[PDB]
Amino acid sequence: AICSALPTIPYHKLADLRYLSRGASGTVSSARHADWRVQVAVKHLLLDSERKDVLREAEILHKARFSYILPILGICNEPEFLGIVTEYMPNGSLNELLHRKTEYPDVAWPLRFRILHEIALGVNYLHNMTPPLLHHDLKTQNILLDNEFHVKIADFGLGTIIYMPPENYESRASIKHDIYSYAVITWEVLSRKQPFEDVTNPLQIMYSVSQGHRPVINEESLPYDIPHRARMISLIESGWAQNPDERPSFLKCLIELEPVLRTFEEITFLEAVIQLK
Amino acid sequence: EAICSALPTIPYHKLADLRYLSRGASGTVSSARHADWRVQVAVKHLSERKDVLREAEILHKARFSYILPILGICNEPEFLGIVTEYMPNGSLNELLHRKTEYPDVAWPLRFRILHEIALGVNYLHNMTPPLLHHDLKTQNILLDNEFHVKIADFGLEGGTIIYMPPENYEPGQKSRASIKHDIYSYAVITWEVLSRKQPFEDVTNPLQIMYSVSQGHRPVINEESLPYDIPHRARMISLIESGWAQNPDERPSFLKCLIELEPVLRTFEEITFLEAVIQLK
Ligand SMILES: CC(C)(C)S(=O)(=O)c1ccc2nccc(Nc3[nH]nc4ccc(F)cc34)c2c1
Ligand SMILES: CC(C)(C)S(=O)(=O)c1ccc2nccc(Nc3[nH]nc4ccc(F)cc34)c2c1
Repeated sequence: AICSALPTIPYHKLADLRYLSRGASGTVSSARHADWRVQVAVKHLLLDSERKDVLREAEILHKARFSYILPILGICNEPEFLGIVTEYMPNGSLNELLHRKTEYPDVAWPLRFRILHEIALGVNYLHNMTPPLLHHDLKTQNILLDNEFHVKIADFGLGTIIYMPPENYESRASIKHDIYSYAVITWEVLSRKQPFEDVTNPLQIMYSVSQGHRPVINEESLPYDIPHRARMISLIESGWAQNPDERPSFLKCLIELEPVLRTFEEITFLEAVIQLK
Repeated sequence: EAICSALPTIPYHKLADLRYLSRGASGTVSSARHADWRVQVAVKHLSERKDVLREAEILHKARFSYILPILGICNEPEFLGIVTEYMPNGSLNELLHRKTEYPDVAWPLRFRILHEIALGVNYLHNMTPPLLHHDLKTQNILLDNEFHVKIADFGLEGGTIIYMPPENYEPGQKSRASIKHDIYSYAVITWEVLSRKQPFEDVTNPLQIMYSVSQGHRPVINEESLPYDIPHRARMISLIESGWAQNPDERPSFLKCLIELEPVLRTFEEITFLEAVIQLK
């Protein structure tokens, strides 16, 4: 019986508003809060219904507060400006980390596994809310990284189709969507390759997928020296199975990952991160 | 007008591996793991019922980057308790005073910690209505996996007196509403952080301390406790001295302290923070 209101932030309290990116849900800018003295992120798109969406997103971030979910700091709601304010993630997205190879030549295994564990922890948290909250748009672009490269998931429960399960083409009630996305992401994290790299059309991907084809698993995509290779391959293969019923819950997924994570000393995570600086 | 988040209720039986950590004024604290969420957690437990409920409500309302995150509440016939994220690195107190376990504590880490305590307390003060700590000490500044600060036990056997401003020695409606209590505590903490020494180490009589403190005395700001090599020494000593001023109206706000601290922090390269943590492992 304990409630908490989301702070309202006066637009005039946000200084140095610089453009970061624009996307389907709005434009994201970095700023600083004049009173709290911290860097923040601001998201802004006004139609009669376009308002109910921004407010629903903010309500979602506020209810889904957890260690691996992007923390919301407050709603900026005035007659002039309408925006969401959250912590600022200084390390970008998992997509950048995996694919900017000149900037990041080495991403050590312990850090890759910690990221995979945290993405699962975050999604598992969502699924355990009452009522259950489904992500449905999980991708490397919205898995964000904080100052120590810990995961904060964003843009859930509200572009690219490589993370979308086949049954989702021709559904909104499916609890086996997220795990599908997760299998692809896992493949992507362990290989640092773009899923279906030889495809010149999104439709060609969607076609292959509907026919049961998946990102390639072989020695070139996943070298034999990858720690716990066999176990990860099983997890990936069951996660993206054509038949949703054969896909594991996140509970099962976490239970499989726990013994893998225990094999890594806490200092190896710190060393992996400092290597990136 | 506003959007509302309900604090989750956590069944006690959902907590596995419950182990004892410590017994504090407000209750027993234990570590555990949540069976469904698969994360480690801390659990605080003991009609002295609406006291637990109030602490929970406060933690829930004061959610912020430098405040201990609450995950849910345990409210059952048998058991009452609060559940929060587990802090793997203890308290600031153990960091400063366990010199064997922690031979070095690099300046950049010390300054980030000071900067974070300030951001935390400042945030409380800026809520509406302003929320005041009044028992800020090194024992309840908690440290996360990468030594970032999370402040606990605000707005709520007796403890230490060294962080208490003289005027509060005999409490009333005047001092319980004082918006200059926390800054005094912060000043002492700032001194304790920069020196790794117990304030009033010489005096081993807590009551004697209270007299000395009432007379104007503060911890020893000499060369012996605060070496000349301390980064931005002059600027820090100035911050401390004005923070623990015998007169409440001569004490600065936290927003004021932050604005001075900002330039100091910018002088340390990011890499040094990570280097400080690896050295502590
Ligand atoms: C993604 C990128 C790395 C290309 S970015 O440079 O655009 C970037 C960087 C840093 C961020 N830090 C925090 C939050 C970001 N975005 C958001 N996703 N969902 C949001 C909902 C509300 C909100 F206020 C911000 C939201 C960030 C975006
Ligand atoms: C202090 C120590 C380092 C000697 S400890 O070993 O007791 C310790 C270790 C780790 C912790 N992690 C988190 C929170 C702790 N304590 C708490 N303060 N306020 C709380 C309110 C609710 C709650 F659930 C826990 C709370 C911790 C305490």
